[PDB]
Amino acid sequence: MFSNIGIPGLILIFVIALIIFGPSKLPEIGRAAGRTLLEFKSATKSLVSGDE
Repeated sequence: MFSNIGIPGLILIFVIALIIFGPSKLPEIGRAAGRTLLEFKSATKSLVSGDE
């Protein structure tokens, strides 16, 4: 039924999101967040290090 579709069915749904969002919008967010997240781990390293 709707469970036997698996991923093949996901693409159809995903497209519904693309029309409203766009395939050039999801990658843009990841990249943008990518920079924000990148600095996150660096800040964390200082919390765990708690030393030189």
